Amino acid sequence: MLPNRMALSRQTEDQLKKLITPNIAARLAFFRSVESEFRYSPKKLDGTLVLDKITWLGETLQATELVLKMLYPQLEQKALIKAWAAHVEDGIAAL
Amino acid sequence: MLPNRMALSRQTEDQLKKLKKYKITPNIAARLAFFRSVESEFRYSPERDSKKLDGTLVLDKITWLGETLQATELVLKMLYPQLEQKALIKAWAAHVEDGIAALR
Amino acid sequence: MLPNRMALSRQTEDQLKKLKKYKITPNIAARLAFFRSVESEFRYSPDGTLVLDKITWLGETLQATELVLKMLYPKALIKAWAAHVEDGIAA
Amino acid sequence: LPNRMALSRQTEDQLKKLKITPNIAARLAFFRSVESEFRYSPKKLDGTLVLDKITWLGETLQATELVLKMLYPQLEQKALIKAWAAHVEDGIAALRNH
Repeated sequence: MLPNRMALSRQTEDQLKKLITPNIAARLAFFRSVESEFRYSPKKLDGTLVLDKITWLGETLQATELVLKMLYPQLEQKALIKAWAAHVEDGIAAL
Repeated sequence: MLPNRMALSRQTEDQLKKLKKYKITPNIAARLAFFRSVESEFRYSPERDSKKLDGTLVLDKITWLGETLQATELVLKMLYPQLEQKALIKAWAAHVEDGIAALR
Repeated sequence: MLPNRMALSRQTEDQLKKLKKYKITPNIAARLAFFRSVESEFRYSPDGTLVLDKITWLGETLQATELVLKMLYPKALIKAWAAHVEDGIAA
Repeated sequence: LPNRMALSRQTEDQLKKLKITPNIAARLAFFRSVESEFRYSPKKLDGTLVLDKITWLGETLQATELVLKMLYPQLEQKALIKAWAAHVEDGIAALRNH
């Protein structure tokens, strides 16, 4: 499970600036990054855009949490937000 | 998005108890049946497949599905994006019924 | 299970080509549109210039696209992919 | 992603100890394993039963290759058979021991 409300890093939103609504972009960048070889490695998510989990992910909610469960069965919820945001960051970088 | 406590129908939970070997327990039989039905061509029809879930065995979502939980809820979502929780258990129950039929 | 070479319709391709920014290539747009549609509630019910390899269209989304289509529609699959690309590019 | 594949002689012996049909059992065991915490780590596939990829996986084919790609995006087919076989082996072990 991911938290109810979440934000990305200030760099991730800066990368988005360089690159549509941000939440949709966060969905497409997430899946782009996951399908690559990039994986989360243990960070302060100080973005201005804080949104509801439902608002961020939409219908990709189930898929996102499932993939996070698959790729990182070790991580408990606390660092899942970290992994999600790292994939969005890597994903936007790929696009 | 599936409800926390859930049951199958009297017929289905009986069929589930009958699958004994490949040894086999009801909740596990249900997981094997759900996956087996999903990997078939069978798809739930809300009009002609929906039953009343009047089974004796009511359990937690976690208890029923175990490790298959996230994947079960994703499949039920992808195949049936129209249905809310109410008819979602019915969609799950239909695959369990179809699958257990297929497994014996 | 999808054919190695595939093309969309003239209209869908036109809509894809219009989606240029937020530096976008049509096939990338097709990956975005398929997923925007699939993530929605839209389901398929039964002459583009760009005929491309399955790998060119889908890339990393290849196996994901085919599993999704397999789950939703257990060929005429190309018509389903094109219809989802059609639905997604509009939104 | 090879067209033909086999398990190890050992894994086939485990299938025998589990007791319904080998290929479906392999699919159930695989997905049971892959939803757990077990992950493949580099075994020689000397099984008597060599079958088509289609025969083994059936409709689970696309899901199997998707999960394998996701969990091991570095590997080419050669070690992908090994990853699949490890997940099937682990799966049977999990099903045998609840």
